Amino acid sequence: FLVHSGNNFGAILSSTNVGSNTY
Amino acid sequence: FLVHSGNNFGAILSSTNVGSNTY
Amino acid sequence: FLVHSGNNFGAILSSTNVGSNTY
Amino acid sequence: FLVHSGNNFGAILSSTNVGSNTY
Amino acid sequence: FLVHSGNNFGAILSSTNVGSNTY
Amino acid sequence: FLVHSGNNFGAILSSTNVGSNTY
Amino acid sequence: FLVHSGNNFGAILSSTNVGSNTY
Amino acid sequence: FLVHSGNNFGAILSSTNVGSNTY
Amino acid sequence: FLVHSGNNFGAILSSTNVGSNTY
Amino acid sequence: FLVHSGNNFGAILSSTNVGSNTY
Amino acid sequence: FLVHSGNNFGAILSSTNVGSNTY
Amino acid sequence: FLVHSGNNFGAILSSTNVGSNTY
Amino acid sequence: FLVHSGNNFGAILSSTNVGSNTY
Amino acid sequence: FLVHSGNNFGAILSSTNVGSNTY
Amino acid sequence: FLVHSGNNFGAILSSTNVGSNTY
Amino acid sequence: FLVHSGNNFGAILSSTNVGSNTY
Amino acid sequence: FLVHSGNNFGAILSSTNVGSNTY
Amino acid sequence: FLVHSGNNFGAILSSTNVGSNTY
Repeated sequence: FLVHSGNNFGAILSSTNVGSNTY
Repeated sequence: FLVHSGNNFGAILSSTNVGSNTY
Repeated sequence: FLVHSGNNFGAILSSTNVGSNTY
Repeated sequence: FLVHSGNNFGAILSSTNVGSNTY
Repeated sequence: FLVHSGNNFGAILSSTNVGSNTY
Repeated sequence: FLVHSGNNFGAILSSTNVGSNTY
Repeated sequence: FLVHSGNNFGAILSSTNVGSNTY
Repeated sequence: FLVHSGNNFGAILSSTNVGSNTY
Repeated sequence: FLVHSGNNFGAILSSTNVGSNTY
Repeated sequence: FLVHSGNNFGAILSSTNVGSNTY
Repeated sequence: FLVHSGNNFGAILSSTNVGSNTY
Repeated sequence: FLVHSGNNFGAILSSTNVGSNTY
Repeated sequence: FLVHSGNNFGAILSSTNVGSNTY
Repeated sequence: FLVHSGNNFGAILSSTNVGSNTY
Repeated sequence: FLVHSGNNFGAILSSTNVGSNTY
Repeated sequence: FLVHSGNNFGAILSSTNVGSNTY
Repeated sequence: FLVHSGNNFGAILSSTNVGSNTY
Repeated sequence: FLVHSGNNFGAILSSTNVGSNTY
């Protein structure tokens, strides 16, 4: 698994998920 | 598992999760 | 498991979790 | 398990958790 | 288990936990 | 278990815990 | 400006205003 | 500016205003 | 500016204003 | 500026204002 | 500036103002 | 500036102002 | 002999065996 | 012989065996 | 012989055996 | 012989055996 | 013979055997 | 013979056997 984020100026986000029964 | 974040100026976040029965 | 965060200027965060029955 | 945080200027945090029955 | 934090200027924190029945 | 903190200038903290029945 | 990201709402009943509102 | 990230609300009943509001 | 990150609210009843509010 | 990070609220009843408020 | 990090509130009833407030 | 870190409040009833307040 | 009379079940999720069983 | 009369169950989650059982 | 009369159960989570059982 | 009459259970979590049991 | 009449249980967590039991 | 009448239990946590038991 990998996530990464280069230089920005403003709002950013990552709600990435995995798995079952998240409900 | 890996996460990482380069230079920024402003709001950023990562709610990445994994696993079951999160409900 | 790994997390890491390079130079920034402002708000950042990581609510990354794993496991079951989080409810 | 590992966590780490390079030079910053401002607010940062990590609420990373693992385990079950967090409720 | 490991945690670590390099030079900063301002607010930082780590509420990382593990274990069950946290309630 | 390990925790550690390099040179800083300002507020930092670690509420890292482990174990059950924390309630 | 606002964000409403990443929510998981497992169950809701008889409720008002559970989401991002402004102005 | 605000964020509403990462919430898990397992159950809610008979409630008002459970999310990000402004101005 | 504010953040509402990482919350887990297991159960809530008959309540007002459980989330990030401003101005 | 404020943060509301990492909370776990297991159960709440008949309550007002359980989250980050400002101005 | 303030932080509201890491709280675990197991149970709450009939209460006011349990979280980070300012100005 | 203030912090509200690491609290565990097992049970609370009929209460006011249990968290970080300022100005 | 048994009876299962008069029930009102407002909401149910992810459940087993909510009704009259025997032998 | 048994009875299961008059119940009102407002909300239920992730549960086993909420009703009249015998032998 | 038993009775299970008149119950009001406002909310229930993650529970076993909340009702009339015998033999 | 037993009775389970008149109960009001406002909220319950993570519990076993909250009702009338016999033999 | 027994009775379980008139109870009001406002909140309960993580509990066993809160009701009328026999033989 | 026994009675369990009139109880008001405002809050209970992590408990065993709070009600009328016999034989």
